Amino acid sequence: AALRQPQVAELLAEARRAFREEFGAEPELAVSAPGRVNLIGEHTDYNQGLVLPMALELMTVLVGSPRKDGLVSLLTTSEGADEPQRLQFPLPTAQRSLEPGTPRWANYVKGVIQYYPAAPLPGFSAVVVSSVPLGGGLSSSASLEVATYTFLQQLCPDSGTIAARAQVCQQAEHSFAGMPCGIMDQFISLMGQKGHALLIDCRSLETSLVPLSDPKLAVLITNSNVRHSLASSEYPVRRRQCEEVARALGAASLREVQLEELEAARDLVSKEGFRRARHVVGEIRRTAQAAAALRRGDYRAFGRLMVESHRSLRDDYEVSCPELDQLVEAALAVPGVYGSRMTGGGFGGCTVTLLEASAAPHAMRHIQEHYGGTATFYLSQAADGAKVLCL
Amino acid sequence: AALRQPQVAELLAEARRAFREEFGAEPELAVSAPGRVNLIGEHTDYNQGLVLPMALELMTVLVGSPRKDGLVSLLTTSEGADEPQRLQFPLPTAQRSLEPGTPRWANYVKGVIQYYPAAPLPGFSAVVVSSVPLGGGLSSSASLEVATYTFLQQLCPDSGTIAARAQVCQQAEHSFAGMPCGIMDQFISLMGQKGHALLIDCRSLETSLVPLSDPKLAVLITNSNVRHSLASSEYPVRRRQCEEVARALGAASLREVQLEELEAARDLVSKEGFRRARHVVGEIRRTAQAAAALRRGDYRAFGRLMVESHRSLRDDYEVSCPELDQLVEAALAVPGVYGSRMTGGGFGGCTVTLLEASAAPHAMRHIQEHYGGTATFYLSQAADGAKVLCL
Ligand SMILES: O=C1CCCC2=C1[C@H](c1[nH]ncc1Cl)N=C(Nc1nc3ccccc3o1)N2
Ligand SMILES: O=C1CCCC2=C1[C@H](c1[nH]ncc1Cl)N=C(Nc1nc3ccccc3o1)N2
Ligand SMILES: OC[C@H]1O[C@H](O)[C@H](O)[C@@H](O)[C@H]1O
Ligand SMILES: OC[C@H]1O[C@H](O)[C@H](O)[C@@H](O)[C@H]1O
Ligand code: NA
Ligand code: NA
Repeated sequence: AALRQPQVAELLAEARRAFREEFGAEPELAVSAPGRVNLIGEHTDYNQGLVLPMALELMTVLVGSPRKDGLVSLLTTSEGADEPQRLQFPLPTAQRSLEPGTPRWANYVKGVIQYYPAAPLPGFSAVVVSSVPLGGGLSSSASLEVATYTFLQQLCPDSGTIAARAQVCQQAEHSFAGMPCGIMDQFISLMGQKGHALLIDCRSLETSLVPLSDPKLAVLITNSNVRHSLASSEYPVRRRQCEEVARALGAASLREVQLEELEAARDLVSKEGFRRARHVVGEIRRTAQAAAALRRGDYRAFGRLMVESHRSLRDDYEVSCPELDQLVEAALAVPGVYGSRMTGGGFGGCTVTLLEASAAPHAMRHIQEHYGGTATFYLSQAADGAKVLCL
Repeated sequence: AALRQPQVAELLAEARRAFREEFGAEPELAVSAPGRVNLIGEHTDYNQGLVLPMALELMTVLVGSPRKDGLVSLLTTSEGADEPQRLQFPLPTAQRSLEPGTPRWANYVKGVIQYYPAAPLPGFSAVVVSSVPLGGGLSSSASLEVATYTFLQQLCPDSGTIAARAQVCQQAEHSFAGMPCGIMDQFISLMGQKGHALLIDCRSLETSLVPLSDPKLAVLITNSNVRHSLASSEYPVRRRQCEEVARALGAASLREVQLEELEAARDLVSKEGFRRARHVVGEIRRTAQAAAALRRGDYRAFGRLMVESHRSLRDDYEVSCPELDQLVEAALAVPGVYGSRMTGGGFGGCTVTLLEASAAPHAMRHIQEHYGGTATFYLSQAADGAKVLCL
């Protein structure tokens, strides 16, 4: 049995109740921003690569009102979130910028306020609710950053592009959460359309909408319900390793390298740098091919490319873990499954599986029964991006 | 020189004021939908071809409220909307549907009601305001259709994708305006983003958002302020010729016919038929080449393709007119202009001109001086598509 995904009207109702209770009046404003699953194109976004994510119906909802006093007052019901559930801080000023602190969850909101490009931004009271499982690799943090950005636009309209908004949320993640992410998770939370995955070119920031609206195809998300500590620590190590191979080959990024130059340059780089760069160069090519394949309705070829994405992440990039590998092999053993692999950063989180709609009940019975741990499952249709909810 | 383009805040305040006066109270709901200019890819959309439009900062805004009485009550403030500018009608039933009638402007709204796919749709009171010049060839009608659709979604949510919404609006234009249009104008009004052109594959309905992020480059729109009576009568005639020469070549559409194949099948079709298909088949190739030139940043190559497109429309497709031709030749004579061409259906309306921002003032003086009639100008940037506006 797959996990009932609370609809937007439900998260919003919980967010109003906690707000009405907390601040003594109805919130004036509200927004939603989703999480995301990457179908293929892992560890390519900070390498100016290609990724193929879709937005989920798992989302973050902000409700709030402007204040007159220049303070920010937050409450989150998110029961994963670190204590306290409440936090207040002053707006940043010419005299004093905000700094990351405790609790961790509020760093995502502080960062987006700090880099919000439009002025004058008023103080606000807000409640944050989320159905995105925290640390589960479905971009909880990007959903919060983008929900915050969308809210701030209701207080104080911005004048730039949708990429610029993604880059603000990215800057918040870099400076306030110490996590040097690529643009994928912010971009998909912002640009997602119902019935479509997004081919994102992280060099040009061109995006292509790729239909998934075929009723006999299902995308299954399996949460391992594990997050090894490597998760936080090893991400910035892989990024600097890639940047060092590009610099050693005289390339602005690995986007500009192909496997043949890399083969030929292999004595300019560590054995390990070589293997990371070979994952990225291949995964860029796989994502381009997967996108054409999906557009063609060729799921088996999409499925092959997903499994080769997994192997490359497990062996060359080394960002899988026993739990993800076990979930992937288990899913591949099931008839009707085109392919399976880890999605997001790795070291835990979720696999994504493409399978026959009709094969999905058997798939969950098998994977759960064939998992050492306790899996969770989401049956996911491609959702819209961030939007305003008119209260 | 350039006509001022009201911002959404100012259109809302005008619409609220008209709504308060007309219906006795503040409206509850608001939406906006933009007009468009086609950069290249003219008369290809109904040939399952490629188009490269951008949304404009010219837009239509509906404000309104649900009713209990199953009546629709409309008022428009739009400059040359035909009389009456206010009317009331009951919602359609399965028993009886709406029909196109007087006035012409309300036909766009009636059509979208009739074909709106979700139920139950309540009655409503709405005011319609627009900065898109009625019949100026910037898709005033698509902006009204998409604004109406977006407004009905606030009364009664739909559950299809964005593409289906464009098709409902297309069907309203076919049945209620008698205009057998392609998908371009509805698609761009829905899916436009600030700082992006939209590459639409009208065969697959795949779309790519292509960034316009060179502030040295500008797009000048020149309204001829002329509409010949050919524009009504002659559009369905060109569409019919395209269909005949496709059947006559045993192809599903002219999208399936390569230029070199067409050029060697001169004897299968009428000389006229042949010239129509040569425009269409060539324009599909020019559109792909123009996208690649945008992505490369080659605005000189983009400009030359714009001029080939104009010549093709003028001589092969015969949908230009003396005023458009004078305005194009006038623009190309100005230093800093990469290219110029008629945009939209033809037989009047606007040219689009790609130029150095710094040259726009000289262009507007040279073009007006060298134009037999009275030119209007817009310097529009790529705008956002259809939105909800929270009152
Ligand atoms: O500490 C880390 C490192 C890994 C990434 C990470 C956090 C962290 C977190 N995980 N569990 C408890 C907490 Cl606090 N918050 C989020 N996302 C997050 N999305 C949220 C949405 C609403 C409210 C709180 C949220 O936190 N994401
Ligand atoms: O009669 C034709 C044939 C060509 C297409 C065409 C019309 C026609 C129109 N042109 N001039 C006066 C009027 Cl009434 N209305 C619109 N668009 C239109 N967009 C509108 C937006 C808001 C209000 C009225 C509108 O009408 N478009
Ligand atoms: O593809 C791996 C993925 O990992 C994390 O989720 C980052 O937030 C993204 O930017 C991306 O790098
Ligand atoms: O490209 C010419 C253009 O003409 C009209 O404006 C139609 O609305 C569009 O569908 C398209 O066919
Ligand atoms: Na188990
Ligand atoms: Na003149």
